[PDB]
Amino acid sequence: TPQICVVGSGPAGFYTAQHLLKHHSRAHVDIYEKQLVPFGLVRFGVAPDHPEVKNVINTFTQTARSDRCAFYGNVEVGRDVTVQELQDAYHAVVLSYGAEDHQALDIPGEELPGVFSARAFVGWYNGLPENRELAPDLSCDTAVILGQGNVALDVARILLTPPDHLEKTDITEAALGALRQSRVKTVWIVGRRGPLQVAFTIKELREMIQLPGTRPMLDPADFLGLQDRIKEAARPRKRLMELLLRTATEKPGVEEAARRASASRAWGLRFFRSPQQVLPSPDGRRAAGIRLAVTRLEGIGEATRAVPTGDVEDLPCGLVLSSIGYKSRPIDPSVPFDPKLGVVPNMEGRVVDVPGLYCSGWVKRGPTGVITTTMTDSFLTGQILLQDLKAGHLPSGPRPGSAFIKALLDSRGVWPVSFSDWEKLDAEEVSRGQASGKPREKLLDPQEMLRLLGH
Ligand SMILES: Cc1cc2nc3c(=O)[nH]c(=O)nc-3n(C[C@H](O)[C@H](O)[C@H](O)COP(=O)(O)OP(=O)(O)OC[C@H]3O[C@@H](n4cnc5c(N)ncnc54)[C@H](O)[C@@H]3O)c2cc1C
Ligand SMILES: NC(=O)c1ccc[n+]([C@@H]2O[C@H](COP(=O)([O-])OP(=O)(O)OC[C@@H]3O[C@@H](n4cnc5c(N)ncnc54)[C@H](OP(=O)(O)O)[C@@H]3O)[C@@H](O)[C@H]2O)c1
Repeated sequence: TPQICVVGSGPAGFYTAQHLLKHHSRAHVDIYEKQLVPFGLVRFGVAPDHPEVKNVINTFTQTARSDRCAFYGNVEVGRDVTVQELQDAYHAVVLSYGAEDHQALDIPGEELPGVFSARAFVGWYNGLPENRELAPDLSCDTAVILGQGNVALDVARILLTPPDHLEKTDITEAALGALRQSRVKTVWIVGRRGPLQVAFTIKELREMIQLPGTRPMLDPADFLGLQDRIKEAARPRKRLMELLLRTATEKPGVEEAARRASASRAWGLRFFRSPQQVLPSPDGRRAAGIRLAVTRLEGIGEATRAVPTGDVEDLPCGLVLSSIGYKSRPIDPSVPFDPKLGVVPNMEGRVVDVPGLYCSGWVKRGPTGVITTTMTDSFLTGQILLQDLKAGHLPSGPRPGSAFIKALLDSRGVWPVSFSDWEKLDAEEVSRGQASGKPREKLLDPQEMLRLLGH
């Protein structure tokens, strides 16, 4: 009876567990999670208006309800239980704890009220408890987001969508309340490089172009000579560039020009600009603008980089969101860690020089893939682990699993959240959603959550 543990209950932890249980009929898989609830970025990252993307929770739930899987929420690995205790109790341990650290801008003014990471703002509208008191001031009229990836489009979309259109999503009631009073009417999404280097994808870009009540602001000068350079591009990429290109250059028909003219909100893309400093208001109490360094591109293909021209542009705004990526954080002394790439060093999921220790998801490869990318990568880890298990490369004989761990947690005063405990809060969140017309109304206060979890 192989005993395996998974650290982190996001898509990498759950897909790793699903592979292990599907391909080994006897193994037991225990999933540990620091938050009081499961699912990681599917609950706290994916936007409220992309409920379709969160449907993977139904298959994760079937895995967690199975006889050979168990969930242990409210357990911070590296703090409440160490990795070495886990290594001693299980045949294999898989690190799947994501990339919790936002990359900072590292620029002067970053401390002014009105500056936030995009993930923190997302965590605020998606109910991550640690961001419940973010209280972003939306009394300004313009927001600037740095970074042109899908996370940037999500934050811009939420700031500009007519609030009534978010009423039936699972967005927190607190954030929708704040959005109803927001004075933000313009959002600029700024990149250091040019149109060919954008990182967003077509579904999200189209949602922005078609967002009711808004008009797009693209400068045709940023697109001169584009069709020519995209003739040899991959199909999906070329389609994305053609949609941007049309949006920037085609003159709209009569009805669309009228719709654009009556729009009360607008969004735009700015290129060749890198963040130099956040500018304060006269009294220093808040952000009032962003000073950008003009840039030009050098290099070819993926090797292209932005270099400064010496010119600068000041762009007035009251909210600055940095959407420039993430890094994993070290977790425990027994686990090697590369501060440069912000990943646990590994060879196809086997942690360097640590027999029995593996990794999957963002902590294995870096923070760049979508959920499907995380799923197929976790299956790769699951294959190597099971081959190591079948071949007798892991310790032979028993291994206690949770019987050992719980006896340690019992003594330390840590009471883990089981999946059946989570089911109680889930039912409560869903029922509270019935009155208002939402999928659920998330509980945000950890104390109240613990009560509703039966703790
Ligand atoms: C803002 C945002 C929006 C996104 N939107 C989409 C989208 O629309 N579509 C899409 O396909 N992908 C989206 N993604 C990408 C998707 O979120 C990632 O592909 C996926 O969640 C990465 O999975 P993961 O399991 O590695 O990490 P995560 O999902 O982060 O999960 C890691 C888990 O480990 C837990 N953990 C951390 N530390 C510990 C510890 N010490 N002990 C125990 N547990 C711990 C975390 O709490 C968490 O639950 C988005 C990402 C972000 C940031
Ligand atoms: N629907 C979906 O499929 C979906 C939805 C949401 C999120 N996700 C995913 O989740 C992952 C995380 O996304 P993300 O938006 O944070 O990152 P991302 O997709 O990698 O884009 C972030 C970046 O910010 C820029 N950048 C980095 N440092 C900068 C600096 N100091 N100043 C200015 N710009 C800087 C980089 O652009 P440059 O290198 O040219 O400058 C890069 O584009 C992505 O892989 C995203 O696709 C997917």
